[PDB]
Amino acid sequence: VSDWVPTGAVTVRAPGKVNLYLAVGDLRDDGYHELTTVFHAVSLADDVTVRDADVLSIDVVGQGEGTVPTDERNLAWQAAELFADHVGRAPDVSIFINKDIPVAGGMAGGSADAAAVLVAMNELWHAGVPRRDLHHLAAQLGSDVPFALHGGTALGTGRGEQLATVLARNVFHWVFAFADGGLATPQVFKEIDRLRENGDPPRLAEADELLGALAAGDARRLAPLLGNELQAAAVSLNPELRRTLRAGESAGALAGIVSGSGPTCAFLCTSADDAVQVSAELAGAGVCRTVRVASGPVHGAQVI
Ligand SMILES: Nc1ncnc2c1ncn2[C@@H]1O[C@H](COP(=O)(O)OP(=O)(O)OP(=O)(O)O)[C@@H](O)[C@H]1O
Ligand SMILES: Nc1ccn([C@@H]2O[C@H](COP(=O)(O)O)[C@@H](O)[C@H]2O)c(=O)n1
Ligand SMILES: [Cl-]
Repeated sequence: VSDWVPTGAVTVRAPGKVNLYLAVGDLRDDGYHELTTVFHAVSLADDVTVRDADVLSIDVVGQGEGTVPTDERNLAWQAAELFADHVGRAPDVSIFINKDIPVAGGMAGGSADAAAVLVAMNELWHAGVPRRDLHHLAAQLGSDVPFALHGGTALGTGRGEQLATVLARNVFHWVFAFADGGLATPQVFKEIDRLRENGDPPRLAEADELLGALAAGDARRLAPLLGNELQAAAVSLNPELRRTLRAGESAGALAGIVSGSGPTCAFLCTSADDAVQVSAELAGAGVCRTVRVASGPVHGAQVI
């Protein structure tokens, strides 16, 4: 009820994600890695207000306010052009991004932004583009965009774009530790390739047991099953992340893991109150930039 919702605008919330499970396979023909991941959408979201305008524009507040490009480099720019081309219209809209999702943090914030734009423009124009086509467009924009449309909890395969919804039969309570800087996703995938050239480090087991924990609604069962094969790459590049993980664990978290390609650390807690406690101890531990509490699963990109 603090969202920017001027008359004639359409405002869409799209959530950040954490990978509860991320197995990384072979580098494909197309230059991407085959993935098996369980995506999970959390209450740390971006809020995107789109309006008809005389030209395409982007403005950003919140996370990355100084920082995030507002020209063609922005994934929301690309999304606006793509959606407009799909519907046979010029991308004549102003896009305002109120960001809580960290920049370059492994929570797919730009992908949330791009997904929101698709949904917002469809509604703003009453363009009638069905969910399956919005999904195809999202897939063109990037691997994490379709999940940002989809929300909830989901098994991503292929590059991450092919989604099968899974049951997460509870509210799960999270603490996120935002890092001092960011990591470039391509560098983290390159780094896992490099770590596998050097040795044969351990791979995750099948997702079966983790999926069963999720379907049971059981955070304590789930915690030790969480895992992310990019975590070794992210900690290779940012060694300090081990201190962050150790601190959140020692603060009371059931489990900590790097989210995605990092450097955000995610901490699964047993209750809301437990996360209150863990987040406080962690902010005073001197190990990360800033801390958040969040819950999941939440809905995918949705008109507010
Ligand atoms: N709307 C946006 N929000 C944040 N970063 C953006 C956006 N558009 C383009 N970027 C650029 O993309 C990179 C960061 O993207 P993002 O913040 O989505 O990383 P991420 O959240 O780690 O992505 P993923 O976890 O899906 O790989 C930076 O190079 C940044 O300049
Ligand atoms: N499945 C995936 C997803 C992303 N990536 C790496 O991350 C980069 C960004 O991918 P997206 O644009 O799909 O987010 C790719 O160019 C690639 O280097 C990958 O190598 N395998
Ligand atoms: Cl979908």
